Amino acid sequence: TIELSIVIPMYNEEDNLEHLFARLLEVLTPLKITYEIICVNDGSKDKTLKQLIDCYQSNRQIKIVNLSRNFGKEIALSAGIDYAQGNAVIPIDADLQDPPELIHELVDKWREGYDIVYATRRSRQGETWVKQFTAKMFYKVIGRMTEIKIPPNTGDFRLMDRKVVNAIKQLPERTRFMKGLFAWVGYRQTFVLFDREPRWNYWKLWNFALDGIFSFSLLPLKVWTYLGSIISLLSLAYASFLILKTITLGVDVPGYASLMVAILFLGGVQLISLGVIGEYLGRVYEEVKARPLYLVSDLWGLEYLP
Amino acid sequence: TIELSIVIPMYNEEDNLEHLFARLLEVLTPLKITYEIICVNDGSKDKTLKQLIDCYQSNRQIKIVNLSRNFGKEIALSAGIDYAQGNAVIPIDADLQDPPELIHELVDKWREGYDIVYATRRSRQGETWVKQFTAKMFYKVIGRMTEIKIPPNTGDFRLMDRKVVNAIKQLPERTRFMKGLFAWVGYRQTFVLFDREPWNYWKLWNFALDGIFSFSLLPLKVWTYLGSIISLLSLAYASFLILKTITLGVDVPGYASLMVAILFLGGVQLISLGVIGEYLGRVYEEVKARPLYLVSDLWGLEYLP
Amino acid sequence: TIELSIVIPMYNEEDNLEHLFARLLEVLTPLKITYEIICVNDGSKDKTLKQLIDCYQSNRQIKIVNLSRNFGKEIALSAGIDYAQGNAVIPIDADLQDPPELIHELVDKWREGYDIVYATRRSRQGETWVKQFTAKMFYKVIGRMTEIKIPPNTGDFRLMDRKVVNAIKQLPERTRFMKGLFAWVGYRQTFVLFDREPRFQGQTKWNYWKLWNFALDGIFSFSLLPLKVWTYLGSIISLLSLAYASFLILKTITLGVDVPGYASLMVAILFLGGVQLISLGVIGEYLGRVYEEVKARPLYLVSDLWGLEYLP
Amino acid sequence: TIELSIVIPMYNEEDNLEHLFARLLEVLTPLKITYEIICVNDGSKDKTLKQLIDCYQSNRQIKIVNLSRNFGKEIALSAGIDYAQGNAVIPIDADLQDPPELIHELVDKWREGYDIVYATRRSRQGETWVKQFTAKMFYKVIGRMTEIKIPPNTGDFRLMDRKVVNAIKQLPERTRFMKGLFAWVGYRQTFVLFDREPWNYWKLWNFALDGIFSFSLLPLKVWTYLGSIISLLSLAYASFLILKTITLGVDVPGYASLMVAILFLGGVQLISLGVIGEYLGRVYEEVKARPLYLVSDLWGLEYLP
Ligand SMILES: O=c1ccn([C@@H]2O[C@H](COP(=O)(O)OP(=O)(O)O[C@H]3O[C@H](CO)[C@@H](O)[C@H](O)[C@H]3O)[C@@H](O)[C@H]2O)c(=O)[nH]1
Ligand SMILES: O=c1ccn([C@@H]2O[C@H](COP(=O)(O)OP(=O)(O)O[C@H]3O[C@H](CO)[C@@H](O)[C@H](O)[C@H]3O)[C@@H](O)[C@H]2O)c(=O)[nH]1
Ligand SMILES: O=c1ccn([C@@H]2O[C@H](COP(=O)(O)OP(=O)(O)O[C@H]3O[C@H](CO)[C@@H](O)[C@H](O)[C@H]3O)[C@@H](O)[C@H]2O)c(=O)[nH]1
Ligand SMILES: O=c1ccn([C@@H]2O[C@H](COP(=O)(O)OP(=O)(O)O)[C@@H](O)[C@H]2O)c(=O)[nH]1
Ligand SMILES: [Mg+2]
Ligand SMILES: [Mg+2]
Ligand SMILES: [Mg+2]
Ligand SMILES: [Mg+2]
Repeated sequence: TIELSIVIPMYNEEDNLEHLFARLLEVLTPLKITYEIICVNDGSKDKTLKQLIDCYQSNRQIKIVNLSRNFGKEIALSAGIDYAQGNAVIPIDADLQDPPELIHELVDKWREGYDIVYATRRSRQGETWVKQFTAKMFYKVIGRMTEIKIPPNTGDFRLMDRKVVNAIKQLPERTRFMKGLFAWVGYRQTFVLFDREPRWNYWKLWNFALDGIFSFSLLPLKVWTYLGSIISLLSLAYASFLILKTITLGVDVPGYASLMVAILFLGGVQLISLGVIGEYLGRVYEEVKARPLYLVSDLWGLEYLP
Repeated sequence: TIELSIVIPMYNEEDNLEHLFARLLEVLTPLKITYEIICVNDGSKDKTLKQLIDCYQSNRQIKIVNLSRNFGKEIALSAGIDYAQGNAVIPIDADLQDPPELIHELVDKWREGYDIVYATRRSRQGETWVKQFTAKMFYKVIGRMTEIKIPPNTGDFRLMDRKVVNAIKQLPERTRFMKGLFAWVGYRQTFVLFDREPWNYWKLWNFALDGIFSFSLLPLKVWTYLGSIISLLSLAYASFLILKTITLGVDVPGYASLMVAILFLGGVQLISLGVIGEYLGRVYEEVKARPLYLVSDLWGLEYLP
Repeated sequence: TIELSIVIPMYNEEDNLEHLFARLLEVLTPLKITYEIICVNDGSKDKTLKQLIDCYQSNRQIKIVNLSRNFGKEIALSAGIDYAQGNAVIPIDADLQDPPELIHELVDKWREGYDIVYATRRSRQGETWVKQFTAKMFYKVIGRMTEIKIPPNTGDFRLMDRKVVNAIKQLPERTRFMKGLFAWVGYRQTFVLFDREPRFQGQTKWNYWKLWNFALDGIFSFSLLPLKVWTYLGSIISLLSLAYASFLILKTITLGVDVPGYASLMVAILFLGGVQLISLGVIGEYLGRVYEEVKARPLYLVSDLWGLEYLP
Repeated sequence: TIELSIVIPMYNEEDNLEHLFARLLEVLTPLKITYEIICVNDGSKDKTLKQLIDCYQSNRQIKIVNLSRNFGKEIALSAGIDYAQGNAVIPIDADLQDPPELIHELVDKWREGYDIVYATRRSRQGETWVKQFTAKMFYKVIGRMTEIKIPPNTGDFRLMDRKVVNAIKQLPERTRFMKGLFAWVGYRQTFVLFDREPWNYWKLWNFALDGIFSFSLLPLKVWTYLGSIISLLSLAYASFLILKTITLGVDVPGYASLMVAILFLGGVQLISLGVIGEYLGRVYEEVKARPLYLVSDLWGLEYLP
């Protein structure tokens, strides 16, 4: 069988093949376990596939997944995990920014009785205040969104057990927020503190933030249609107050004060409509993601359902 | 073959395992029917899983379903029912608030030919009047929402036949209102009255909102109806004001086009919202993917796969 | 094999069972084909199921589909068609509103090469003015929606070939307008004319609220034309608001601000309303796309093949 | 093993079958490969089916797909491609605007290594100002939405590898814009130039909107952003009127709270519409059910089921 599966998404990653493979063989032979290296070429434009082919010729542990197009790092990672058959699957980066020597340590934490072992950086390490505070705010928001409290400073370097991988493959979602989905499974999780070696705008970021906020939970859709419906009721109210202030207290003010009532009433009514729609939209969202109701960790006395 | 399946959602249920299992075994012994007890551990931080393991090692009727995390009582019950293989499935609470001896009566009713046998509280005694009013009103609203009239004062303590369990498992809804869903699967249903031995208010709101919105389109159909009525009234009165400006030349304030624009735009946007809501309700009904019908019996035909 | 299936939805049809079955055996026997009679008990509260059991035990051509609840006539028909294994399936009503003898003519048309044969009533003769005109208008509107232009004065009494039954079973949609669905799956279609007997031409009170519900279901559950006429009649309004809001802006800049202290109000109203109307139109277009995706009808329906095998 | 699948959608294509098949044979026989013609009769209201039947009886290479009714040219092409079992699929027209000789050239490019070989006309020539400029603008707007830059002046004459055909069949979309779908499933594409040899609003507008909307979320994402800026400006400017009315009072005539109410409610409704649009786009992405990735080649691994 295959015990470990190192998944490497690669796009324009030539000139890094030799050093990365040397480090991986250096750190994976002391483990004395049967491993595999699933390298997912994400439509590289340079001579990366040629060197990947040569490496796969030389070594029987490298397996290449060649995507038709450049789908992206997240999608290439998803393909690699889908084609990984090891008991533990470790996504790693091809630029070696996250050290591979920590893979060993990750394996140990996986053998302590854990299922997800995140690799959390010591501290931002670079990324001036402008980024640390934004990361803090986003992490607090998402931690309030979920009920599992994924660790801060988590990236795409991690260890997932076969249970975790099977659970992730059990979610048929196209709008994916990986951190939220990894929290949403909630197995025996942990994190290993690693320090990145001493060696993005707000257009690629803001889009990622919106994808995390909207494609994971209904909380933006629930907080709204709750702020609306606080107003609207406060607009239908005071619209009635204006009705009962013109009916008593004869209207000696400007002759078209009733316009205000209209501006409130329809508006408030419209908001209610929106709220209702939003609620149902959220329900439809939950229905179209088709998430499983539950995930089973272990069974005693029962075989697993098909 | 297992005849009865007692499904218990467990969460921090230590200091209750020995007593609950003792009462359940005492009740189920005189039945003389092959039974199984499925304990669904709902991601408890407490040590109930270890004692569940001990009991499963001691008693061969105990089967444990360990969930990945805490999913809630509803989802834990759904998992336990999905793993249950008995002909009749009885959800029950580990706290033993619901008397397990009532299981006797339940199975007796199941022997009369009733597919669903609810267990309903004889009364709630001199309880808080606010609950006595709110629960009654919510039950009346739900009863108007369905056409089957599910009994009131009913919790998760029920007996479901294998046909009812299979029908429920045929509903792939991820947004579930179990009371309305059990009404929707309209097999032969009855109830047994029991007296219990002598609230978040946020869950009480979220569950009510689920019951209103996660089951039917009736709230969405009474709206886009009232909204359409209000929009039509707005359009009619805007037309009246247009005619009032056109005939009699009303211009006293000297700007009676703001109100016409307000009414016309509000009515048009309200009709647009009503059409969008109608189509969104169709989308919701289609994504819920409920089966069109449900066959309770067949004569001369074999069941379709 | 089973040449013909007779699907009868049933709800409190006690005391109608004997005459219905007598007429059915009267008409179906001379056809000298192998037939089955699928009686769909739609949760009847009367003693219908017991007499159904008696007939099934004494007659081998009766099969019973007992529905758990009362799902309605349309869903009972869907269940019966789902359980019907005949090459041709004929829905029919248990109250003998439609003469079963006409079944014979239907079968004849079925042997002429037609895949759907409708049973069309020649005249209404039970609806003085309002119902016939409203039905004509509704049929014209739904035919404008549909392609094959399903004939009018028609009901659930019909015949479908096994190809048509399988094609209808190929649509996994829950919000169904079967009148339009039978036209969307176009196949060699025809219609035979029949006259309702004078014994059953009474007023048949037309519950107007149920009529309205059926009309809304048919209009809003078969096509997106209500959502496409709007998002066009609403986008025109939005455009004509943004314009003339710009015109008010240029008029106030050019012709002065003689307004009493307003026209910021009117420009704001027009601009916000038009922007929200564009937003509602975009939401409507994408919701129509979501609706079409969610319905998940097959792209095409192959009638016959030559040189190729059918796709599983 | 069929090396080539020609797909001809026909609707009322009588008096042109013999010429079409003569040209197809004169083009395909020199290729010296096993070819297979599939005639998709798109519910013709004509006697073309009889001629197709006689041709199929006489010649073995011709097979027929008869649709229930007239579905459209795109749907007929999809039906023919679904039934096509060749290693390469070449959708061609029965009218023969596209020269079948280019099939040769297309096949040649297919043997160079490319997976999709488009057949693009060099220039419109006859179209002077309106049609060519509007086509250029449409392609320019579409290109930003698409991931791979499709070539200009393209049509439905192309060669698609079995790998590309399988990838396309993996997309279960009911609202299909094939020009963008072929770009989304990017592979080794290319194009071959050729000459075609010497516009109602209810199609050239419906198709354009279908491509704009039914393919990508870009129109919905460009809005709900601009609308959000408009909402933010409305709310900020309403706050400005509030701060202007609490300072120095209200020198404007005393009915200027109407502006505040209008701006605030419009901004709140615009935020609601923006949230609804964002979640509707998420639902659209979920329901289009496009696969996350597409695998072109594998080394050391077997293709997943
Ligand atoms: O997350 C979980 C998972 C499982 N269970 C199981 O559910 C069973 C019964 O639920 P329980 O919470 O013990 O019922 P009560 O506490 O007696 O009453 C509930 O019913 C009230 C009605 O408003 C609610 O306010 C609260 O959920 C709660 O007080 C028990 O065996 C538990 O083991 C939970 O309660 N919570
Ligand atoms: O819930 C159900 C299930 C099945 N059937 C069966 O349907 C058959 C005939 O249906 P029916 O509705 O009685 O047709 P008609 O009598 O010709 O016309 C009715 O069609 C209207 C539907 O809009 C009804 O409201 C009116 O009672 C009546 O005009 C009968 O065998 C019934 O048993 C029902 O009627 N209701
Ligand atoms: O409803 C259908 C079903 C199938 N086909 C088949 O499609 C093939 C080619 O169709 P064709 O009409 O020739 O496409 P074009 O070459 O692009 O020409 C058309 O291009 C536009 C229609 O898309 C129109 O504006 C033009 O008048 C018309 O010549 C033929 O085998 C037809 O039989 C149709 O044309 N219409
Ligand atoms: O479109 C892609 C597909 C994959 N990768 C891979 O993603 C990993 C990290 O590269 P990145 O540019 O994302 O650096 P980071 O943002 O993590 O600092 C590397 O293994 C790359 O090979 C990438 O960078 N772009
Ligand atoms: Mg990097
Ligand atoms: Mg309790
Ligand atoms: Mg009747
Ligand atoms: Mg042509």
